[PDB]
Amino acid sequence: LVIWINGDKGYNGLAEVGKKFEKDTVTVEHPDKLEEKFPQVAADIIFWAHDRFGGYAQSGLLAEITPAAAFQDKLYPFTWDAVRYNGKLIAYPIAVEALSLIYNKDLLPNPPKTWEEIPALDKELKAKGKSALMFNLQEPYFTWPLIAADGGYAFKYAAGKYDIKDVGVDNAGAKAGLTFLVDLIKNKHMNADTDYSIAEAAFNKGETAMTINGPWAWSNIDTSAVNYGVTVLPTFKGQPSKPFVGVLSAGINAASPNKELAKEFLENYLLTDEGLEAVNKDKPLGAVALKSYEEELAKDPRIAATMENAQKGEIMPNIPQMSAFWYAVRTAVINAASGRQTVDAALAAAQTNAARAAAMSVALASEYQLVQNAQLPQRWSQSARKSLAILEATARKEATAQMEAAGGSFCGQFPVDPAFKVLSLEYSAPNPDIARAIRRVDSVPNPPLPSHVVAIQSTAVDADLSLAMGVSLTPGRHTSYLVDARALQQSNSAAVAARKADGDKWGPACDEMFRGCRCVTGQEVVFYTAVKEPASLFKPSFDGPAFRPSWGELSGKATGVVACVLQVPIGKETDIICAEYDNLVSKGQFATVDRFGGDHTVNMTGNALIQNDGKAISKGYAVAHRARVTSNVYGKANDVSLQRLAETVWSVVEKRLSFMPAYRDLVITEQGKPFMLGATATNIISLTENQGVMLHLDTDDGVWTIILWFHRHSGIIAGGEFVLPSLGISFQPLDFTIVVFAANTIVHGTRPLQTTGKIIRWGSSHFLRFKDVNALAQLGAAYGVDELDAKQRDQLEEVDAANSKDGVGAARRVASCMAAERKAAIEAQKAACVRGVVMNPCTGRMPSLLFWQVWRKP
DNA sequence: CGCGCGGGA
DNA sequence: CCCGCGCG
Ligand SMILES: O=C1O[C@H]([C@@H](O)CO)C(O)=C1O
Ligand SMILES: [Fe+2]
Repeated sequence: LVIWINGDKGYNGLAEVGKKFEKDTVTVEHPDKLEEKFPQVAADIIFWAHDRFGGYAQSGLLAEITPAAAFQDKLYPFTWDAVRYNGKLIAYPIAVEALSLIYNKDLLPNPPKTWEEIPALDKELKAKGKSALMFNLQEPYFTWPLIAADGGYAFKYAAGKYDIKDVGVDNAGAKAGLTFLVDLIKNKHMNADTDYSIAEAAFNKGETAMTINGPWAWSNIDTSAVNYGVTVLPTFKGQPSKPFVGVLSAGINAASPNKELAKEFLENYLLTDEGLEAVNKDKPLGAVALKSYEEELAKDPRIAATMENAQKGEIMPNIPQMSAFWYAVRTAVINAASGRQTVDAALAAAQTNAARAAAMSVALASEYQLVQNAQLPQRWSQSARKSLAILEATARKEATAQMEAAGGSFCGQFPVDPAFKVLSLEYSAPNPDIARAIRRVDSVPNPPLPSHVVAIQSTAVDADLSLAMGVSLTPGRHTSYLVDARALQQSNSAAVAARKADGDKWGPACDEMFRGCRCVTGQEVVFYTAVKEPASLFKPSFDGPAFRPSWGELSGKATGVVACVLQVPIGKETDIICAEYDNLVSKGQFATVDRFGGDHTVNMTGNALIQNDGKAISKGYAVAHRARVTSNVYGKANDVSLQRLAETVWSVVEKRLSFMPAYRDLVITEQGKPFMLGATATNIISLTENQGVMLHLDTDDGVWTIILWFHRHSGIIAGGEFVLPSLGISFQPLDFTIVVFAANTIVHGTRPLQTTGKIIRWGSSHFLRFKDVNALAQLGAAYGVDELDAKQRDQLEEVDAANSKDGVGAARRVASCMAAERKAAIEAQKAACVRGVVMNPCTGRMPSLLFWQVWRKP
């Protein structure tokens, strides 16, 4: 029973209830952004507003609650309606919150019962130098109660489901309400500038007679000198104003052992007057869903008003398409306050757009399911498998005779012997080409493979997986592995634990996992994970088409490619890649940053969009933007350089991994292609110089990431191993080692290194950072793709002029103003569902893996 | 090159 | 708050 709750609630009082529970037969925590973390991380009770829980129910991450009908009598009926998705109770209600009318008793002993009285009161109070009303007009959450009083709704509700095609923005009731709000602004009774902080400051300072706020504000008003009351929201045209109602709710996740135990704790250890009172003592709960305790609290007039307005209002829809509703209505109110549209114009356009975006979002969810379940172009067959197995077994004989003749196995000039683990190694730089791995210096006996990872012995199995997964490693000279998926997830967590435990660095616990990693230096390998058919981390569709594997242990499982290590023979391609890194470094095109605190120093290039730079309106880091304008030879030179670097590396990988192009084609949108680096799935490229990196999962990158290494100057490197602790392996990069791995789902790092001589190990990742490609596809939509270079040229000149006239603080004013315009442009395209990549709508990230292949052997 | 300013949130 | 940016 580990219960999550938001940090700003009463956790210590809940801990009291849980102590009183643990006795008769637990740990409450406050993780940052719980509402984003819980959606990704479920694969435990959770305390959060019901509106997210509807999305968790479409996501199946919440246990159906089965409360007794006598228990359901203990709480209010509308609270249970807030937690029932598709006719199934998704959680237990706790608290009820909604906006109320807050008023200063010394200016206003009798607050107005109707909105229509307010204009008359403002006249009088303006004569005294004060005002009738000040509330946040910037967010529709606050303005909607007035708008919807006379009719008008978000999405129509019937049969326990919201019709996303039936929006109520344009209804006559909504038109009258928005009209009354704008009339108040025109007569200077309110000013369309008024935000949360302004209105809060003006009320708590006695400068206005009323504001509109929820219970969170009560705590702040209590510190002021204001004698205030809290009452029902004014009626509009004799109608109750309808504030949205949020029910703080406790839910149980479908990935939980303790389900009937947790159900017992919630029913008769917290949802009691004793338990809710202990929490209310810690932090104020507001109104309560339990009828017994709500009658106690409502003795407080402020609490009675909160439940009053909550019952007079509408329960906030728990569907994700409410985001569309919110963006369209936010724009309608803003425009109709600033006279940028008529009330009737702004509500008509918001009705249209909100319904449009709700439609596209449901369409996008179904398109995403096809992405996740997509299959590689079928090249597997039993005949193909057999003929490929003959070719592989033959290449194994050819490779064995080549090893007898040469006296050992070799990667470039480096002696490969998997009996030894290479702890330090020497590189020679005989000439101006890349430094070459020549000698193993320090070693230990090579630790065995961990029990969850198996080397595939059969050439037939090697062929099965090669054809079905789109992997063709160097024939006769590779090792394929199979990793159980449950144990892979266990070990990923064990590795993150060790890193945390060490102080977010390489320390003893990370070193302990490393000591049991097996060396695959010099080797070319692929690790396939296998998912047993349920009868969590990864999401294979077991309804997909099934192949008959030759090995029975695959039957009833799905396979996917989590990691592959390549050894690139030095030649034309390594010359091209290394030359581009040298060109970009020499030309000052890398943006030096610190990563993971001060874990390491990385250099970045590629098609970033650093929104933090306000003048940034085109692809590239800020040096790139400048180079296109200031060059006196060719403005696109660095872009040609970046495209060739990404395409040469991509091509090298593609030859061995035929699924990579398939993945690129599957996840990059038409709108995203111009902002990828050439015809690859790479938009950002890193570069490290002799850096270790701590063990981590990359969360906001693509499905598969590429890392490559190369060397300059002679010397000796100790440490610097690349480690994949959940696959139970590590390796020293040699002449030109590349790893392609699923970084969303595979913990990885790089041990610290110590060097002798001038030797430099250059590490570089080629990855897909989806935020930059999405924002750039959005900028392209709003302004035109080919117009961004011209806009970026104008913004650089405008800022440089400002600096050279009025000082740097003028220049900063200009940059911040450009950021707001860029931001608004992006937000509009974002609201129209413009994306550069396809993303999981549930997780807000790219899928965990792709191209799952189901195997069955009847 | 250390450090303030800065954006999205 | 983080695989930026530009100023002293
Ligand atoms: O461990 C790592 O090494 C590379 C680094 O050399 C380039 O950034 C990187 O991406 C890490 O995840
Ligand atoms: Fe990484």
